[PDB]
Amino acid sequence: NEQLAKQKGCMACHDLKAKKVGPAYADVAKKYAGRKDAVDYLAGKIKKGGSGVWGSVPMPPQNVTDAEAKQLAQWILSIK
Amino acid sequence: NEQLAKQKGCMACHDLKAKKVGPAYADVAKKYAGRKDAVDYLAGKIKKGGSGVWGSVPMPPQNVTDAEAKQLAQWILSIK
Ligand code: HEC
Ligand code: HEC
Repeated sequence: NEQLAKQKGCMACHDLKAKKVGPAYADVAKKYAGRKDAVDYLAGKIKKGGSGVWGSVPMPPQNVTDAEAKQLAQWILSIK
Repeated sequence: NEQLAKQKGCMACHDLKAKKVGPAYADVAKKYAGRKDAVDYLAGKIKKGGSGVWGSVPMPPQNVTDAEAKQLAQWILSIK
């Protein structure tokens, strides 16, 4: 039960629900940092959408310019 | 950049950081609901700890009785 889980400290490491459908950017950065074409790969996913890397729910194509997608990929790849 | 990501709606589906190291319980429930020995499997992971199912960071053995671990597994498996 929930307050049992709270009392035993479990919620220090677990949440009840993933609020968001997409991966946190820091996890995207971890998965791709140190890989050579990740800015092209990420920019393309942001602009055109994709599914199946993290789960079944897809990301729709996003209304960004090629420049904006590239900058967002670069930003995400800099996450510390 | 961050306010670019905010402005383009991205943060409706993504967070900057996964605050917590462990999977959200609703994702644990999804992964195991409809499987026959999941209460024994989960109770055992809660009590004894484990790693590698969701990632590298391990869950330490947790200070619960066998009864408490079973009840927590059952609770988690009921999550809607
Ligand atoms: C970190 C210091 C933890 C605390 C305290 C608790 N949990 Fe945990 N849990 C943690 C991690 C890093 C993981 C993933 C382990 C892995 O294999 O990658 C888990 C996992 C679970 C699970 C799923 C186990 C599985 O094999 O899928 C459950 C059901 C679970 N955790 C429950 C749970 C409970 C009830 C806790 C308090 C008694 C609890 N955890 C504490 C990290 C940590
Ligand atoms: C839901 C309605 C989304 C919004 C709006 C945006 N994102 Fe998204 N994103 C979403 C999902 C469900 C996923 C996982 C897709 C999968 O393959 O399982 C993603 C993924 C990303 C990624 C990683 C792509 C990869 O192949 O690993 C990035 C870099 C990303 N998303 C960024 C991003 C940006 C910058 C957004 C606003 C312009 C954005 N997403 C919106 C869901 C949704």
